[PDB]
Amino acid sequence: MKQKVVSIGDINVANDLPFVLFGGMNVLESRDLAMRICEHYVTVTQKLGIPYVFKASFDKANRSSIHSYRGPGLEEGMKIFQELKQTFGVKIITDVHEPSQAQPVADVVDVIQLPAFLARQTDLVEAMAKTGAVINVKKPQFVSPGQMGNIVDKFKEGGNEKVILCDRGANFGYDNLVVDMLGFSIMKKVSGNSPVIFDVTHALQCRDPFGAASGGRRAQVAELARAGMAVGLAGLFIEAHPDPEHAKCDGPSALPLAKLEPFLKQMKAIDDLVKGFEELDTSK
Ligand SMILES: O=P(O)(O)CN(CC(O)O)C[C@@H](O)[C@@H](O)[C@H](O)[C@H](O)COP(=O)(O)O
Repeated sequence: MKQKVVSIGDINVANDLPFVLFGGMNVLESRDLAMRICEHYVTVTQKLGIPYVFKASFDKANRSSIHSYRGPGLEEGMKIFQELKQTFGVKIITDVHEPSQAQPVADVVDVIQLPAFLARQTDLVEAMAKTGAVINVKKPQFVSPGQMGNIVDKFKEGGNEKVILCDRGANFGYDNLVVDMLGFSIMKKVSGNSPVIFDVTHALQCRDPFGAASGGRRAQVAELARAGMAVGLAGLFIEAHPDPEHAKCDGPSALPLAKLEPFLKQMKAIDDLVKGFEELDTSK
């Protein structure tokens, strides 16, 4: 069949419609810190005719505590969207954490998210259901692709239907992740041909590192982000920062802000012909 299409503005994501770019950075460090990041992405998109949605997060939840750089916080967090927002009128995306706030957030932003850890959590699947917006599903590293119909079905069961599926790799042995480029279709099928998007950033982090033959970071984001692209996805997901990030030079992994352009050009040419190629198959 053809692929379902959740429409994010003049941007329409679809497994046959060009790899939409879902850029951003990690923890929302500073109202203007971001600009460097918005502005610099914004450009490259249009220069290369890649669509753009901006990824941004406002809270802690994950890692260091009691406050340990807990993120801008809701109240003053949402404010900062509205600036990058109109400054270039942009489609943004924020992960929520606990139900209540599944309405505030769902205002200044375009593509709300449901963090891996509360994936199969129901009451947030609902608290967003009581919204009807564009949701992004963070596919847990412990779930078989085949289990994505049990996050989607129920979303629709929540009234909300406008769903998206994001893959962050899956775990492989203690502390390490991997991706099976063969898990993208399986997710397509089990999930009403919903768009399938690759979080190239979180994904390979524990991947680059498999201690011994690694033990000091190092990066290969495009190298892996081209695999996604040559299988045929809806689009990518990446986070950047000048010198890597404050929340990615220690958190997970990231991408050099101004190295970003020829990355996409790799991802545009590669995608280019793949989204071209007239549908084939080898089950006969
Ligand atoms: O399983 P998840 O992706 O929800 C959590 N992990 C998976 C991993 O590779 O350890 C991903 C990120 O959320 C985590 O790396 C980040 O470092 C954390 O959220 C924030 O870090 P920081 O800004 O320095 O306070």
